[PDB]
Amino acid sequence: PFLKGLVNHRVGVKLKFNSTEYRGTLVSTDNYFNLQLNEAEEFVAGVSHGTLGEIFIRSNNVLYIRELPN
Amino acid sequence: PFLKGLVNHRVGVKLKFNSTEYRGTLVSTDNYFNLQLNEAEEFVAGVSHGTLGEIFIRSNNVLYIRELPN
Amino acid sequence: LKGLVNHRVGVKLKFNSTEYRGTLVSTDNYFNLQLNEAEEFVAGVSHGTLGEIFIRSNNVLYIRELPN
Amino acid sequence: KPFLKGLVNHRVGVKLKFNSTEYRGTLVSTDNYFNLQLNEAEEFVAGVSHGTLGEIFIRSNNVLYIRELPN
Amino acid sequence: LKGLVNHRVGVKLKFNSTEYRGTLVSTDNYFNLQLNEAEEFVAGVSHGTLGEIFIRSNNVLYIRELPN
Amino acid sequence: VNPKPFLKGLVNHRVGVKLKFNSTEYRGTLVSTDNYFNLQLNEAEEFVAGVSHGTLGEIFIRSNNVLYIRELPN
Amino acid sequence: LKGLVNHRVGVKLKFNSTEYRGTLVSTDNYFNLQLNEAEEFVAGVSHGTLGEIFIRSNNVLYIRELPN
Repeated sequence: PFLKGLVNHRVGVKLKFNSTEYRGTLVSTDNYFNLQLNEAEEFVAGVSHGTLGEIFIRSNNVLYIRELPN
Repeated sequence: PFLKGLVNHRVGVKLKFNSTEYRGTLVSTDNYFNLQLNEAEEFVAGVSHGTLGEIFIRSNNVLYIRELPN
Repeated sequence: LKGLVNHRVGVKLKFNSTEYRGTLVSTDNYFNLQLNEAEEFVAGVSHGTLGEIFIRSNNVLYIRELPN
Repeated sequence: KPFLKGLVNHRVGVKLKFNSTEYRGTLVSTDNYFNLQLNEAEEFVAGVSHGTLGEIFIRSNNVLYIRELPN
Repeated sequence: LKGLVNHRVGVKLKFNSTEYRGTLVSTDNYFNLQLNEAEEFVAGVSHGTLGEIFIRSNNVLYIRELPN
Repeated sequence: VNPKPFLKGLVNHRVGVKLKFNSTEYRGTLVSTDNYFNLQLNEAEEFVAGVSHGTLGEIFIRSNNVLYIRELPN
Repeated sequence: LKGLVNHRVGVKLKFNSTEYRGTLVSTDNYFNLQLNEAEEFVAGVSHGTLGEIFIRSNNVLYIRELPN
């Protein structure tokens, strides 16, 4: 259970392009890396550009995912 | 599935190359992320650029999908 | 997607404000599609009539139903 | 199950994503993959002939679309 | 590849001379890997420490083992 | 019993493998292949603008980068 | 591809005109390869020695055996 380990945890989704990162609670996923983020907050350069709701992010745009410091 | 949850909801599909977002009622979908929108309205930088009928969007172009709130 | 066959549609190419309009003869899950009486549209101006075309998904952004 | 099959032995135009290049020829064979064989191939750039290539085998990816060339 | 599990490796992305270093926790044929105590390196300068990161193959150029 | 190599005929023939980017062509003998368009070229000569840029031995090419393959001469 | 295992090969990337030279330890049917004693060559010049590297298929242009 590689990716499932992060469910119900607060993570940072970083994209390949720009320095953009979505931070939120990782609702659901799938091997495909397609993921579901709740209470997602958009971060640019480490600055908040708002809160998006529940977003479904597609794998292809993802560089990597991290667990947000408790 | 993953996106079956949003069916019949008003959602925003955000593309990966421009500040464009298509808004509408997600009629149907599939794992491949390929979605059909109803009452689609194109949004550029947050500005309506008019209305397309029923559109079918190809996953590949999709950055993420959120649920529209009002 | 089959809900549009023999309907007048527009196939929007991702890369440049180019959209092919015609009737959607046939398709398949793959988003590869066959268009009839294709008309290529640049920034919404016609650039002539292509015959029947068989287009490749990958180049497609979206497909919409052309009116009335 | 074959897709385009209906153009085999037809005079068609294979247009590429980048460069207004068009490879015109007859189609030997094609498979669901859109990878296709072309006979008596003539490269076209902007509507101009830039020569003739033998028989070519094209890779789907670089293909925007295919059309039937007017009899 | 599983030869590197519990190994200090370095992940080099395709774009931009950015390498992620840390211990290779787990992986799979898909090249999608987990990295523990990752440290972002840019042009071979530490840009910080990411906690545990899960990387997507497609961004990866190559992986190497960090020297003893 | 259902699928086979659609490029079978060119094996051991003098071909030209053209890439998507540049105007680089790799000419050689088509050693082997596979539906995947992944091919083994023997006596591979790098061509740029129809100009030789030396010779590469046996090369193993990847389909992705390949625009099209053609048959070189009699 | 297996015909190169334990051979000295040079791997060519699509983007920089820079090649990875080394012993081809392993490879699977995905074009991903493990290279031992990798040396990185830029426009024909050596820019250093990487240890063991596992290279991802997508980045590769082509593979050749070496006149050593």
